[PDB]
Amino acid sequence: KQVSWKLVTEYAMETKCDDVLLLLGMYLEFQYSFEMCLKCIKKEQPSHYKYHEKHYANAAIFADSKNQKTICQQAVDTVLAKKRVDSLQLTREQMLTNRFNDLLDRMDIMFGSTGSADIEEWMAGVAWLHCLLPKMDSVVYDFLKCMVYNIPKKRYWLFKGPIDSGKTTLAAALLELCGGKALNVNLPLDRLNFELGVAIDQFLVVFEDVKGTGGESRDLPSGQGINNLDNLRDYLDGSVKVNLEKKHLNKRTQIFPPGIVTMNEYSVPKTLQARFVKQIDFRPKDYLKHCLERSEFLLEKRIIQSGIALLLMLIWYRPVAEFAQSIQSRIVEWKERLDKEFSLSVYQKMKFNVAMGIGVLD
Amino acid sequence: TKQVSWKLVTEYAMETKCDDVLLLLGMYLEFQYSFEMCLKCIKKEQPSHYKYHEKHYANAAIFADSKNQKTICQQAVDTVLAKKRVDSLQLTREQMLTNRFNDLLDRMDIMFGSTGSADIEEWMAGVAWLHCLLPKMDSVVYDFLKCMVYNIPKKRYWLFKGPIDSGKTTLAAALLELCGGKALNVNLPLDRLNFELGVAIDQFLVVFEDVKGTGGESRDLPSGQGINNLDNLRDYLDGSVKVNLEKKHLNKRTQIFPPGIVTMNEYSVPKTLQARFVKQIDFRPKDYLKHCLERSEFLLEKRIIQSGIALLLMLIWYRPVAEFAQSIQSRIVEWKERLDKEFSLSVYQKMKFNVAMGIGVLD
Amino acid sequence: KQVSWKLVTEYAMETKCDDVLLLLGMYLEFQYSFEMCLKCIKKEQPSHYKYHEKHYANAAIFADSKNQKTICQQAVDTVLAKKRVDSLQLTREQMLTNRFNDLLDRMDIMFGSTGSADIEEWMAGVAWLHCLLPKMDSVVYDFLKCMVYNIPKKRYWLFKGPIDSGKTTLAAALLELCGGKALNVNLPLDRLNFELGVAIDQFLVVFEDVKGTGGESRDLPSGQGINNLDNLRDYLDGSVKVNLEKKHLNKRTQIFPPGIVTMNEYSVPKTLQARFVKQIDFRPKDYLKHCLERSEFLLEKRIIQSGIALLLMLIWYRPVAEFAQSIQSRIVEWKERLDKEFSLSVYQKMKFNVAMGIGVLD
Amino acid sequence: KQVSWKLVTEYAMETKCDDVLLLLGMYLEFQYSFEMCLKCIKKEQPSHYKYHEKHYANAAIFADSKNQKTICQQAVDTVLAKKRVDSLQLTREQMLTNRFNDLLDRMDIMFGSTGSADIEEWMAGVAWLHCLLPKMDSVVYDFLKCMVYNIPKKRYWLFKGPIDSGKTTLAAALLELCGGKALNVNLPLDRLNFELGVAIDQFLVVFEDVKGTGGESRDLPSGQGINNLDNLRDYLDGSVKVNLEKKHLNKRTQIFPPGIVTMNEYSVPKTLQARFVKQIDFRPKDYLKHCLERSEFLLEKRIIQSGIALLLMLIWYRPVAEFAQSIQSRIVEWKERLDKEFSLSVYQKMKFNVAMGIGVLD
Amino acid sequence: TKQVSWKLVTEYAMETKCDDVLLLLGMYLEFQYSFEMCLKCIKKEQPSHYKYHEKHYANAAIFADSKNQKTICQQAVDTVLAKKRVDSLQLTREQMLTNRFNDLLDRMDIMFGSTGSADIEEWMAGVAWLHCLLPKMDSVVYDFLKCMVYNIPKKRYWLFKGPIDSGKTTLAAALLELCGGKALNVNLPLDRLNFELGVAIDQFLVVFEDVKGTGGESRDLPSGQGINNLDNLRDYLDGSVKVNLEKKHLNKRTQIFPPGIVTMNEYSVPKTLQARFVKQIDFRPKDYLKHCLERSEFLLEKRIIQSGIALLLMLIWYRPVAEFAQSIQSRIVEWKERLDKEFSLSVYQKMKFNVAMGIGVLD
Ligand SMILES: Nc1ncnc2c1ncn2[C@@H]1O[C@H](COP(=O)(O)OP(=O)(O)O)[C@@H](O)[C@H]1O
Ligand SMILES: Nc1ncnc2c1ncn2[C@@H]1O[C@H](COP(=O)(O)OP(=O)(O)O)[C@@H](O)[C@H]1O
Ligand SMILES: Nc1ncnc2c1ncn2[C@@H]1O[C@H](COP(=O)(O)OP(=O)(O)O)[C@@H](O)[C@H]1O
Ligand SMILES: Nc1ncnc2c1ncn2[C@@H]1O[C@H](COP(=O)(O)OP(=O)(O)O)[C@@H](O)[C@H]1O
Ligand SMILES: Nc1ncnc2c1ncn2[C@@H]1O[C@H](COP(=O)(O)OP(=O)(O)O)[C@@H](O)[C@H]1O
Ligand SMILES: [Mg+2]
Ligand SMILES: [Mg+2]
Ligand SMILES: [Mg+2]
Ligand SMILES: [Mg+2]
Ligand SMILES: [Mg+2]
Ligand SMILES: [Zn+2]
Ligand SMILES: [Zn+2]
Ligand SMILES: [Zn+2]
Ligand SMILES: [Zn+2]
Ligand SMILES: [Zn+2]
Repeated sequence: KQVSWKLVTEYAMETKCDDVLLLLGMYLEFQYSFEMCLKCIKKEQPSHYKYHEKHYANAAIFADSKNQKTICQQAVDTVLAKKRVDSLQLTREQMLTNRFNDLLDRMDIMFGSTGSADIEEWMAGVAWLHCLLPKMDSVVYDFLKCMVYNIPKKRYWLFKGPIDSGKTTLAAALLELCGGKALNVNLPLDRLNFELGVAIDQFLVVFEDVKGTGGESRDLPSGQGINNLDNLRDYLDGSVKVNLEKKHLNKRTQIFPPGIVTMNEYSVPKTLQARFVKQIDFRPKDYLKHCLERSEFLLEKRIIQSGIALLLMLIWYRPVAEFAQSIQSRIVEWKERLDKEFSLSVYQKMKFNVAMGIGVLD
Repeated sequence: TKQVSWKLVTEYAMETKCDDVLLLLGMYLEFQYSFEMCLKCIKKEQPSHYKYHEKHYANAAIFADSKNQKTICQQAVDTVLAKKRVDSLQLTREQMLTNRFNDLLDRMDIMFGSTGSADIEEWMAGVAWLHCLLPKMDSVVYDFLKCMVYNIPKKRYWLFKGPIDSGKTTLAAALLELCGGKALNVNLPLDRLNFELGVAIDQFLVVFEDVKGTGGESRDLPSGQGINNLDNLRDYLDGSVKVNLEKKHLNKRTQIFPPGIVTMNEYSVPKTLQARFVKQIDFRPKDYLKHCLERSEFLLEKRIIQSGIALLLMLIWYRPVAEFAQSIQSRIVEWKERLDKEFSLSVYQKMKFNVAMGIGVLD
Repeated sequence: KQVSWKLVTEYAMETKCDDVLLLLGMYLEFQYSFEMCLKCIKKEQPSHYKYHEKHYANAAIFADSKNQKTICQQAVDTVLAKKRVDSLQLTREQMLTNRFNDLLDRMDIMFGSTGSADIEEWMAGVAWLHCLLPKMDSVVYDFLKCMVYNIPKKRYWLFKGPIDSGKTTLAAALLELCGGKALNVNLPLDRLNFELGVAIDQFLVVFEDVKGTGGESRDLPSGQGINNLDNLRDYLDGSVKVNLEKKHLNKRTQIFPPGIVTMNEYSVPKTLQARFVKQIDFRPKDYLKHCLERSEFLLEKRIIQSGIALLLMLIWYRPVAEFAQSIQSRIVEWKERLDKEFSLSVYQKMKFNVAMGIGVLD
Repeated sequence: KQVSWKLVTEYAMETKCDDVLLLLGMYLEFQYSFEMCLKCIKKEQPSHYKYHEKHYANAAIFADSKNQKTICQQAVDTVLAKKRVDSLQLTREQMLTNRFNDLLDRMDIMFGSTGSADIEEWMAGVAWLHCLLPKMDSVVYDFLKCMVYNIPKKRYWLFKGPIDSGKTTLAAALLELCGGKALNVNLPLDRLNFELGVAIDQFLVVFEDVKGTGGESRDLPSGQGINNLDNLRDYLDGSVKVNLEKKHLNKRTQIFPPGIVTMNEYSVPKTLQARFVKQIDFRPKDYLKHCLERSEFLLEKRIIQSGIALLLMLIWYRPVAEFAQSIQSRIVEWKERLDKEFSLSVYQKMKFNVAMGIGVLD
Repeated sequence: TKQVSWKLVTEYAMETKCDDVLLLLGMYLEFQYSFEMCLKCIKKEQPSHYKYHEKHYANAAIFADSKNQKTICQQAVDTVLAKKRVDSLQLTREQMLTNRFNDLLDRMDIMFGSTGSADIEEWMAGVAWLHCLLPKMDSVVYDFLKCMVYNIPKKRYWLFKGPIDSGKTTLAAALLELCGGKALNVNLPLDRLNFELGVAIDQFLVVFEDVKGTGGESRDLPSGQGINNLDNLRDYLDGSVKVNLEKKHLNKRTQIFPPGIVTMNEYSVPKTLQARFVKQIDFRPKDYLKHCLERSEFLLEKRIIQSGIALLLMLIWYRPVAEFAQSIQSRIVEWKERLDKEFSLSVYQKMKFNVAMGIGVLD
């Protein structure tokens, strides 16, 4: 007779949907018969086939409702409220553990019968990424600890090196593995605020491609990013809280999230250099390039820049004791799933091919 | 019974001082589920949750089906904001600070309780480190509090000065948490300062963080307008007459600027600005302080040395019960006794000794 | 079971509340039982104790309402509406008289059995202020008459003198005595017009610390204030209405308010100097300083900066016939209370201690 | 039982009230007993005493209404709608005739038993203004015709002369006699739009005190007004319609209203000079100044800058045949009222005193 | 019957093409009063009033007491705007122009009727003056209309060029009223042009008024970016591909830029811009035109020579009924007959003679 707003809210929650139009579009697909639904039989989208049958009755009524968007907004607000709560109550590690569980759910599907991803091509991604930097898995592990501990004046890493050396690649994968936002600090000192406002409630922040002015005789463009960065000392330090706002849509005082800054070997003042407790230098590697040429899927399926590849790397290299206790049982299941499909020699072989500059799957 | 009680939601909001509509909505929705089979209540994770779930369960169940959830929460939050407005205008500075203290104490009863996740020993170690940061640290804090409460004209600002990494921000941040207030950056262009100053509206105290100035910049010290800007805010700092504070294209309020702190490196302070401070505290780097921390990482990892709770523990351990407000003097006795049952003067003195040696407080 | 919106509006009008959140927070206090109300019995706030009993019934219901904020907004709108009508229909003298009755109501409490003010400390304030300038009570009275008559070209007084000579102290007291706003015109000629918008519907305005140029030699910061004032002739003179804009919207076309300009001794053009009907020179006095050092309470309690100190001075010095007929009986009452508290000799002694720089109450 | 929104609308209309808070404030004064209403007996405000009795019943109910502001907004919109209609349907002369009738209503009261204005002091204003410019009444008459005809490229007059020569005075009086808005064109080329938007629906526009840059060695300040004016050629010409908007609150395409530009003898390019079909040069006159010194009421009561003084001047000098036929009967009544109180010699005497530099009423 | 009919208000709005909510509200409120004792209806002042008062009286009386007046009018106006949107997308350019013409004709039936206040003789005098402004003026207008209607790529823009006061704006303004459209000023900074161009959205035609350019400025001709800006708008002027038009921080619509006119003084036109025009008409000052007007002030006072109605009268007097759209060819016959009954070829030729002599058209 009348639509259950609660049920729409429950769907948005289980789906973690915070987009009102997307929620509206998805729920409306449930108004059709679940009996011969091709979308459900073909198991195309989990966000659809796992919920159609259950929501069919409510959706049928929803389809006739005259307050559809209003119902969806309240659902989306409930999702936003839960993020609000988590942001204020969960420890930093729990936030991370939650993200890991969300990625593993995504992994269960892509590497499952729902069919889509070839777990072999992803481990090849792990091999390639493990040749981009020395002791790459330790680098990731240490980065995660630095992000969780969130120590004043010891929360930012600097990714520095020539173009095409892997800075954006690794930073993008870390951003997806942890959650967070990329920010452009090169903007003028009169809009750099609406930008910093995106950090609100964010676990981490990446200051992508910060352009300087020192040594611009090396084909290096001109930007204010560096100066506009050496003036955000209180933001980077994370000692005192800062006031952040994104338009009238949201405002909040808090310690600015920790993160990374990436730049193409410019000139870094000591006043800004002091803000970074670690600087990783990336270097172009002939073999990494040649490998990719013969391992096109890595780029075509955008595997090396994905957070799932980094999580897979942690599952393979890191001891179970290093993960949060609550998620350990699950990490064990994947370590076994990975050991079930890849012999050490088989994975080592992939690393070999990468170093040799040939196809990872050769 | 078939309709949500807005008044009950307002009561929860009021009890937890919730002035965030999204936070209220999310908190209340967690009460919709049975209280008998609640993981959150059995684990005693959040007081704001487990102390209220059972009582609000029936109402939350109804709230869960309501189609006006946001509107209900908005009125509840507006009530909390209205109360804050009344209190800011009618409570005495001393009462504001006292209520502030009762709240910190509640958080302490939990974090150091059976359901707590904090280790009282590591926090007392923070008090030890902090008591080595400055001479007679507990008097510095005590005197600062009286200064902020009395808010006497011309006697409202303290200058925190010294080299980088000497403790200026660590102490100011802990004081900001102990009394409440906002941190401001006045190292901006004159035609943008107005909005930063608006951040001080209704604040108990304000900290002008890392103010920089043109001069003596030979010490690798950057140039900044911070000093000049402050030197032009006499009426704000003195607090004799009210000033117009703006925020959101409108002077949201004309008031006595709050009292506070100014943290600053080793720049040259003009005479007309130096006159604005009733006290200047000098901070100095100390080998044992750095080395001690390296062996007591928990102090920084858990943000203990910059916590208002470390300072409150310090006052409870060092100051006479009589120096606290009458209303709370009882809780202070409660904490002084539990502090003595868990820490003999022997263990504390060694902690201070280890810090002085740069060993690692706890060992 | 129905809330009376009218009763909430009546409460707002009686306490002249035009702050929606304050009104809401105050009315909500009335929902609790009053018989044993300690706020009421210890008479802590007149805004509370004079109304709780009377509004308790309506408030109990109000507490059950789902439109609390909306009820309060209509109430606040009525208060704003009355001010609008009054600004357009009251005579300037009636406006001042209303202001005086409000200060007196506040004085009845302060110096009453439940007040927290010590009338002796406030009278000591009148003594200190009467030594700040020659014929002080005449200065204040002539100023009030100037502000009330609001005659074109004869509406602005210039307060000029060194730093710390009492310019702001007196300007602040007069602002409180008559009501109005202080304005900063040292801003760029750009964002200057939004500043003038602050003067909308104000009884008077004070251009605080107007800076110029050239005086930098005698150690005086530079600013545009002087220059800007020189270009605001039509605003200052008050012969023609001017267009004022506040909140990004032309709120009103009116005769700019009359007022004061305080300055730290810069050079003033003959054209600007012509905008002032009177100039008062403030001068530092060591005994005024020494007195304060031994009469701390005058600053700690902010007495010398208060509009109340000035009203008390007018009560003590001015003949009854100089006040508006309607408040005269109320003025006569305060004169009697003052004569009761202080003999001419007791007051003369205060003025003697000030002149001697020793402590007004010695 | 329930409030009549229609009746509130009728009041706002008869009162020409387009201010919601003012409307709210005024209507709420009608909720009180009309029997012993002091405001009505004292005949203080026409907007009140002429309507209290009639609205008493509706206002009493209004006082209890829960939608007060909403009711007032609809009333104000009705007033705005009527202006909208008139603006689009009335001829230019009818617009003027309507304004004249509104001023005469104002005059009937001020010069009537409601008591307030001394018609003798106002005619003295007519005398003074008639000595400010040669053939002043013809100047006004010709200006009105130019504003009504509104001929392309022949719609703007230039008021030019030294400071204190009468430019703002006459322009202010003409602005009130016709209706219209004063605009500041000195603003930067990035806000000069929100300003021009105030002209929408306006009968006339005055570009008050336009500052140039030519000859700034004569103590003449610096401004962009002149250039920002020589770029509004299409606005001044009024040949093609222009797009005007005042924030999101209103927008409209139309021919920019005709008007006046006033400036203190700067340098006027021929590219801008061509826009003015007439330029009136104002000159300081010793006797005008001395007269005012001995005729303080003229300035104190702001009579010489009022549109009512100019209307009185037209009633005295202009033949009835020159006014719109519909208003002629009324102009005759005032010509007789004026001839009833002032002999030609009596008025001539006033003009004499002005020329002699003595009190107009001597 | 006790409730307002929104549909009836929408119908009135639709009948009068009222897309202004305030204008609709005010117009409708005038119908609330009795139609039997209506001064406005008895004086036949406004067709939009007297043609509808009686019919809407009953509904307006109810509307007058409604508490949702603005909401009702808004839906009625939204309907008129929706119709305009449909027509802009589905009517042919020829139909748009025809509807435009029927509207001008209605205004003409009234202004020159018994209830009218206009004098047909003075307006015909305007046609006479205008026919002396340019050679074969009626063909210039006729050809321009076909060009605007066909809207053929590369053949959409006419250049109006000549000294100041030669008739460029007078003609363009009359053409703007005859076909509808907006006037634009492109003499702005490149970083502000985008918004001006947005004014052209949905317009039938556009006139780039008084475009100025750097060069030959010796002729006392100011410098301007108008020329350079146009020279950089090839794709807009050509009308082969759609362009993105922005208005209100969003490309409200991607469309073929409208065709139109460019008025311009005697500046130097680059080759790449000159190529953008299919026709250039030269305007020249004429003594008799100026002197004629001085003796026929009514032409300027009533704005007759710059009126679309003067041009419509010109087409009706000079062009063969066959050159008009079929749908209206009947009304054109209606006007050609009344024009011949009021004006013999003798009176008209003298008018043109007087203009040529600079006497004063009508005498
Ligand atoms: N270390 C490397 N050596 C050779 N090629 C690389 C290396 N890192 C990345 N690439 C290739 O070059 C591209 C550069 O990617 P990116 O990480 O965005 O570079 P940058 O360091 O400029 O951010 C990648 O998409 C990848 O295909
Ligand atoms: N007196 C000190 N001597 C040595 N190290 C210190 C001292 N005070 C603080 N530190 C360490 O250096 C960091 C500097 O902290 P902070 O108080 O913010 O410095 P600053 O004085 O520049 O504001 C702290 O996080 C702490 O780990
Ligand atoms: N004439 C004076 N002589 C000595 N001290 C004064 C005098 N006037 C005020 N003071 C003291 O100095 C402070 C200066 O106040 P203020 O009126 O703001 O000075 P300014 O003239 O700069 O506006 C006062 O609070 C008071 O303590
Ligand atoms: N022609 C004049 N001769 C002498 N004094 C005048 C004259 N015109 C105006 N005044 C006086 O000087 C003031 C100047 O007024 P105003 O019209 O604003 O001058 P401006 O020409 O600068 O706009 C008036 O208020 C009036 O008292
Ligand atoms: N060809 C002409 N010769 C003489 N005067 C003219 C001519 N055309 C128009 N005029 C007069 O000069 C004014 C100039 O009008 P307009 O068409 O806007 O000029 P422009 O060619 O500069 O755009 C007209 O209002 C009219 O009274
Ligand atoms: Mg990159
Ligand atoms: Mg610091
Ligand atoms: Mg001062
Ligand atoms: Mg002037
Ligand atoms: Mg032109
Ligand atoms: Zn399905
Ligand atoms: Zn629970
Ligand atoms: Zn009470
Ligand atoms: Zn009355
Ligand atoms: Zn009618």
